[PDB]
Amino acid sequence: GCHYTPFGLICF
Repeated sequence: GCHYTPFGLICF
């Protein structure tokens, strides 16, 4: 469950 963010990909 990761998401592509403008600051950096994050997973939780």
